[PDB]
Amino acid sequence: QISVRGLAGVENVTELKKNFNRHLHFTLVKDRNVATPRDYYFALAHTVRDHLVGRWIRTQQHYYEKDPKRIYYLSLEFYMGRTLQNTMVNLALENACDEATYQLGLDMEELEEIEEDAGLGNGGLGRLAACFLDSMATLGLAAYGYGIRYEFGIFNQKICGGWQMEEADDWLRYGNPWEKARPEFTLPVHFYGRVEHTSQGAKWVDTQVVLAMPYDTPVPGYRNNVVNTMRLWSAKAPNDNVGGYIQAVLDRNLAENISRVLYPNDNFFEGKELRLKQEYFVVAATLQDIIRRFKSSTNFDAFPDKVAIQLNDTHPSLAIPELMRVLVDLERLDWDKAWEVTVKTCAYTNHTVLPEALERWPVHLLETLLPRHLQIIYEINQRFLNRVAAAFPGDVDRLRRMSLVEEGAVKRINMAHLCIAGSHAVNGVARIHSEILKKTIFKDFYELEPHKFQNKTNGITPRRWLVLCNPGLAEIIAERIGEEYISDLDQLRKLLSYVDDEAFIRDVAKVKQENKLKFAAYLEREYKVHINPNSLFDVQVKRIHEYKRQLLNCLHVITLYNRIKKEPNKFVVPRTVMIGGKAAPGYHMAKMIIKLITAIGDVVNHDPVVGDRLRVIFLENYRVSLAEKVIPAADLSEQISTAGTEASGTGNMKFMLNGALTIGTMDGANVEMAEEAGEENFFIFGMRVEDVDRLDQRGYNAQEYYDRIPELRQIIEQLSSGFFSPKQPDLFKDIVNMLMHHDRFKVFADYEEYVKCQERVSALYKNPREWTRMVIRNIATSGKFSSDRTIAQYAREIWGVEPSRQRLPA
Amino acid sequence: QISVRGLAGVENVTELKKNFNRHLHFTLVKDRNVATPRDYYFALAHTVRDHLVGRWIRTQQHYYEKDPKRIYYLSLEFYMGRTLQNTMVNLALENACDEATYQLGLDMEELEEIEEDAGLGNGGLGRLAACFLDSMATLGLAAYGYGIRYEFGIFNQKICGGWQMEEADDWLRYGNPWEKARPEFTLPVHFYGRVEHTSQGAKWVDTQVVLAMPYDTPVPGYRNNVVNTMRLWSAKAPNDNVGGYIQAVLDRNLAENISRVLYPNDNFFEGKELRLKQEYFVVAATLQDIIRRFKSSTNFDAFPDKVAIQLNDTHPSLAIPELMRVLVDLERLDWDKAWEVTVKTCAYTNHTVLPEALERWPVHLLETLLPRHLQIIYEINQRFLNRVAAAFPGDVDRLRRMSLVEEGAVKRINMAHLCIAGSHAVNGVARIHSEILKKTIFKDFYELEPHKFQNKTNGITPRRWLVLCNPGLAEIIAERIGEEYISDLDQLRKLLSYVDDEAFIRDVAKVKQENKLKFAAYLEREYKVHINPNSLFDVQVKRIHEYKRQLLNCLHVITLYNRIKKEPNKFVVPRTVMIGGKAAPGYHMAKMIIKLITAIGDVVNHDPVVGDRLRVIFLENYRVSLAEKVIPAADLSEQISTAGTEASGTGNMKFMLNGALTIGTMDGANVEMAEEAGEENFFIFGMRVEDVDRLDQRGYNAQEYYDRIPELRQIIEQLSSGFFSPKQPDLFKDIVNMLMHHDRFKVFADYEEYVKCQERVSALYKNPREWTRMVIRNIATSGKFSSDRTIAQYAREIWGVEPSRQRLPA
Ligand SMILES: O=C(NC(=O)c1ccc(C(F)(F)F)cc1)N[C@@H]1O[C@H](CO)[C@@H](O)[C@H](O)[C@H]1O
Ligand SMILES: O=C(NC(=O)c1ccc(C(F)(F)F)cc1)N[C@@H]1O[C@H](CO)[C@@H](O)[C@H](O)[C@H]1O
Ligand SMILES: *Cc1c(COP(=O)(O)O)cnc(C)c1O
Ligand SMILES: *Cc1c(COP(=O)(O)O)cnc(C)c1O
Repeated sequence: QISVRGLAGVENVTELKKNFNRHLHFTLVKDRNVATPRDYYFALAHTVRDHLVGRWIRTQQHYYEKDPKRIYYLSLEFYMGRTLQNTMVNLALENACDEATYQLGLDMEELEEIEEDAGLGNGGLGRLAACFLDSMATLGLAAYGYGIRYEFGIFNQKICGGWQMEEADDWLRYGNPWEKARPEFTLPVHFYGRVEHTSQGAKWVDTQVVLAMPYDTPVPGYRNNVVNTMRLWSAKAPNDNVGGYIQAVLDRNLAENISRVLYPNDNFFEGKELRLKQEYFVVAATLQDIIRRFKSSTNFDAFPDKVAIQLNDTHPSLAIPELMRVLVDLERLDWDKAWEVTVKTCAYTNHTVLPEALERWPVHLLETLLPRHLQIIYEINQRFLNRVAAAFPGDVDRLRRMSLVEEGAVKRINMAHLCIAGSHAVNGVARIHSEILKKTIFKDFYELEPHKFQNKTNGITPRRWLVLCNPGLAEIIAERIGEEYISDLDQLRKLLSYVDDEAFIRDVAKVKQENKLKFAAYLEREYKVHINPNSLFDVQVKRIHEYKRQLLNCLHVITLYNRIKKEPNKFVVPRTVMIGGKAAPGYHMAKMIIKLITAIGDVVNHDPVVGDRLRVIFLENYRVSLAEKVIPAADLSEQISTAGTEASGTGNMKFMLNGALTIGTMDGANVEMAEEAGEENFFIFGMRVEDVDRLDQRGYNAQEYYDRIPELRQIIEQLSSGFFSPKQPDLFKDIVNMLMHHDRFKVFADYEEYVKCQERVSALYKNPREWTRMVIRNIATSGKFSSDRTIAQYAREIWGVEPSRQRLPA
Repeated sequence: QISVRGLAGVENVTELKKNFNRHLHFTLVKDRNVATPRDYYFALAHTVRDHLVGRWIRTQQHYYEKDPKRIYYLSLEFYMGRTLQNTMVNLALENACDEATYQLGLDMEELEEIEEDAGLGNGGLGRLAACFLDSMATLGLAAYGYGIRYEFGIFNQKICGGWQMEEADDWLRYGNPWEKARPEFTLPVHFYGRVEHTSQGAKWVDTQVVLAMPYDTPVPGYRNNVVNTMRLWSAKAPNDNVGGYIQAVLDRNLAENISRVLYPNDNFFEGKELRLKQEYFVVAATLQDIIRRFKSSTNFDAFPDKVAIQLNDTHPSLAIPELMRVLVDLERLDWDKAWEVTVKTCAYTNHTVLPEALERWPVHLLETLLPRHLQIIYEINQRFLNRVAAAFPGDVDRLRRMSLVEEGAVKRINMAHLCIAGSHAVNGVARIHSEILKKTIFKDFYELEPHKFQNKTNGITPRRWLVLCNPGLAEIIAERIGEEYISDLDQLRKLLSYVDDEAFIRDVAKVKQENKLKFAAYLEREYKVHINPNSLFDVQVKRIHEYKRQLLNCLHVITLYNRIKKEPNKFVVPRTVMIGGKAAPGYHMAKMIIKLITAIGDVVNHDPVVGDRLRVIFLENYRVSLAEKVIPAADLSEQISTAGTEASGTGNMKFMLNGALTIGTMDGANVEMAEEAGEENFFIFGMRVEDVDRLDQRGYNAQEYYDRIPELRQIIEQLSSGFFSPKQPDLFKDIVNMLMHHDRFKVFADYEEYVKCQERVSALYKNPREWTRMVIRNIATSGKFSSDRTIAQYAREIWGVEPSRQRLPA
């Protein structure tokens, strides 16, 4: 049908059909008479998987022969989504599979909807790991993703009576055709025990053993025949009265609970023992793999020349003392040499400045679980503080501020301080964020070691986030400038010479309309909700947090409703306001915000005077596969976090690539997005970082805003009095109290400018031609935000390896 | 190489090799450079599995079209062993696969040793189910085996310091290529709750739900293109604060524990709740399948014409009140009609008369777990006792004896009484056993309903237990009489005309020698123990129980040793005494017996005066795959249970088919074996059932035997004084105490006749030609003990269906 989806050659189509029928028969053990759509999905999945295998085997044998420097990306989260379409796109098989399935009387799009998301992440940090894997394979790097194979990923979100309900994400129920179990490569991981000192040094003894069993998933590069590996570890118990015998077998569950479930708290660090076991589990098994592969190339001097370890946040920070443990205790290297190797091997990426989200492990947990690692950490700390003392003599408060050990009621280890000390590079994820790190929370460390601190602005993969989810747009771009932009997104700048092209303007607006019609039909078929496709699609999708200010969006929505009720016969630009995202199970305020959104919808969606001029919809179960649908349909992207709080954002970049305009604060990557497109082509409002700081010095008083803004007062009175909850009048008292007395994120302070800026958005939407010309200006300058650019920067500036677009032989 | 293993045609060999290489590449994702023997096993397994699929699909569609009466064999145990060689044998593929693997430079026998046993049973009852599945497929019956997919089967037995140690049988670790998960056919099972009475009848409400997920395994008939199904259920939890959320996900283990592990107690019934859940779980899911399949053929009058349910012991006895529950509560049939259907549908097989092994469930367990089923049982009991009262008016003690409810400290339900009441047929498993049922424990029931009581003498499959494990013997038989005996074992009688054939005599003895050499080499390679292959192989293999009298064997062994020590320079027939078997984890006395056997070995095997004239070996980890090795190597089969205690035995039949002579009591199937071969061709000794009864009336006094038999006194003194345990002199005090004061099985009473009979064995072994002629007389008359005969009897006399040797098209 469309050119970017590849060739549908006579021979390839014939061969795909027969392999499909073979898998249906031999693999699934079904006949065409009883086969269901799920059976057909699996036969297709297995057929496509076959095409990966040859390339997967030859890629890995190529690395064994050439022995390049290996990149190990360690993360507790890989938010992968679906694999089938991504694999087809990267193998240039999409049109051929489309034709093959059509000739067998099937709709491939229907089959695609059957695949479960691999929801092994919470949000931006987890999705970043996934985009990074895609770009690393596309750039020909010898890269491995290492993590945990959770049996249960992020919970499925149901909305009952306006409230979030959580249910288990049993994503492995029907099996995973993409993974290959490697039980032969199982490795032991040690817990608890005690430290024994001998003539020869320290020994970690009397431990409990848990086995780590690897599962390998292929990661295909974009049309370069490169297939890398994501290796995820699964926890297994070792094999060593009737009631007693039975109970001993049932108690094996205790060991295997390690890999059972992803922790869904992305707002607040919790010092839970099971989470600590998960973190050590991934780290210990991974490092054994790394060392084995290194030894099969004695001389650890060359270790940093052959190995790079990237820590995705502090979650795998135990890699630092674990590498020291192995090098000192097992390989018998002297402390100083082991330390030199460790520092040159590891690099650390920070994703937030919010103190409640930073890992600080109680010393007593580490003492019990990992007694040797605690000894190593104390020793790291002493040697590090000796360096600080020598550089800043007499500065006693610097010593207590920079310590890896935090004093107080409970002693804690600061994992961020450990990461900076043990890494040769530390990066933030957007320019403004990396600057904030140097000026505020890591200032002392930057003064000691300025060379360590870098920026690496985040990116997204244009394969999943354009070609896959928005083929219509990918195709009209390809018509003008060809197909090379898919792996070189900077080429999109060539679209600027089409900003006054009447044909192109019409086509861009046509693609958006088609996307909006398709998504409008999705909402009716799967959720039974009616929307006007001619309205402006106003979309905020992301995890529910106070800092992301879904509440500010809520206040605007209520303002629009109140204005309509006041002047019903006045014209307003029609809007569909869509808000979606999951709240962490323990986050009471985030759960209240979801209830508020649905409550507003209940009032607004059923007011006859409003009509089809305003609709408020909460998008249920937001996840990667839902993002692929809603983002191409969006007109307006809401990126409205308090300045200084969102490290980067990546959702912002997805919307920019797909033809939405952005309303946002000067926060995270928004700053660089506005810089690339031009401030005149963005809807920027609100306090800058400097304004927030000024307000903090003075003291933020929300009452001031309530007193001086009549429209804001009305909303607060409506919330308090029970306008949005007639049967439970005080339902939203917690929200009002927080806004009025304890708002860390200054919602009221940005309200006026936000509302005014929203009026400017509506004004431009009234002029379709100029809206679309601004859109073209955005798409055309979104090239910087490809993860290929991001990964090339990591490779050159951190890992010390050169990227390559050279094809491997088929 | 040999004819019974099929053709190795040019085209078939070529096709097997390429499919092997395809699976290695696409299925296992390996290259020839890193592949291990395990990889090669899996590629072969997958290649052979492909040949089953077409036949499996066409067999099951054939049943849907023709709609024959369906046989459902319900068992908590299926002791399957290995599947690869069995499948090759039944598909006539063994020589072709042998050639194909040889040409790829591999040894197929080495690959076969890699497969794990499916050890989903304890012993004879579990192995009977497996043999039965094989015969049902071979006889073309529309049969289904239904059970539980245990994650952990019977424990692996290790011997440490002479003591049994148990370790988890993690048989699924590397995956099971034979099974196909059917997550789409998952069914709900209900537990706990309460009973509500409505105008419309009873309702079972407020239940906890556990999901039953089926796994299907193919069961191929012998060269008839029939492939039946064994369906095993796996337990799954349904999908519906951070600490709380995490804990709720981890608590899913509670539901899934149902299918975690096989209960290894085969000696003593234990009323454990988890075992009860297992029993209901298999029954409830199976009956839903049965009914669905029946409805997809409204009129339950025809139910017994289309369905037979066979209960393997009382373990699935809950099928009776569950069928009533469904028919009365859900389908709204009147009680009397539902009862008529149930009785005509179900049949019950008993496997023991020992009262401690009979299931008697505490009423309070059933009340909590299955409140509706208890109501139904009480109602069954009342109506049944009304019938007894009418038939035997005024006989009040008969009423209390026949009741399904047993009175006492704790009220219990007698599951055997439930089974007899709700079944149209009840059978024992050997003629003497079925007679004992009618005369003793079920006498009252036989007086009420004589027509219900039958015999069905057990059998073994000649495929696994001759062709597979003893190809050498199968081939020399085939040379004389052809290949038809494999599915018509009665044809072995034709071998009687070769009893004076000098060529045949030499060949039979040659096959045995080769088997003994092969097994002697197995013991050195895998266990590092030295044996003389010229010695008489004296073998007792079976689960360790007091009734099976491994202790009597022990007393003989010690007698031989003492006699040698007394007259060292006298000639004795050299013997290797092999004893093997697992003890139930809580069975202290059985564990002591294992320790005794190893302790005797420690003394006997290291006595210089003994030399190679006597060796005592405990065979570790006895299981189906070990039976396939040791049985073909045996000269003497020990079947020495106290008369009236072993219901049938099946190991006895395996030894007879494979060229061992039998020393045994007139117990179980031994009686019929002796009848078939002629008593002159068996070594029969000891008390008959009548003699045991006489002794019980008088009172068994072990001291009498101790006083009057000097050789027995010496052994008891040796045991007591610490001859076999110098560092722990009183180690065996429990054994001595039991033998002297509390021996239920009268070990001393059979000692003299046993020892004398053993001398007669040794005398005949001195004459190789006459030994072999007696062996030929045994093999030639073992035809009755084929499970094809057994299953044809069930089919004709219980299930009401005709067997068929007609081939299905390929
Ligand atoms: O997603 C994020 N964190 C988590 O999910 C998370 C997980 C665990 C915790 C814990 F420690 F357990 F409490 C805290 C936060 N972070 C996001 O990373 C993105 C990629 O750089 C970036 O664009 C976003 O600005 C950033 O907020
Ligand atoms: O193997 C047997 N039982 C068990 O394994 C068993 C299982 C559970 C229990 C329980 F209830 F849990 F305690 C008791 C016994 N039985 C055997 O069946 C054979 C086949 O008919 C027969 O040849 C043997 O004579 C017979 O002993
Ligand atoms: C991109 C993405 C995110 C991250 O969005 P932000 O707006 O940067 O928080 C979270 N969840 C999913 C499913 C995503 O695709
Ligand atoms: C045949 C068999 C049994 C049954 O043997 P009996 O002597 O009848 O108790 C037990 N275990 C295995 C592995 C068998 O093959």
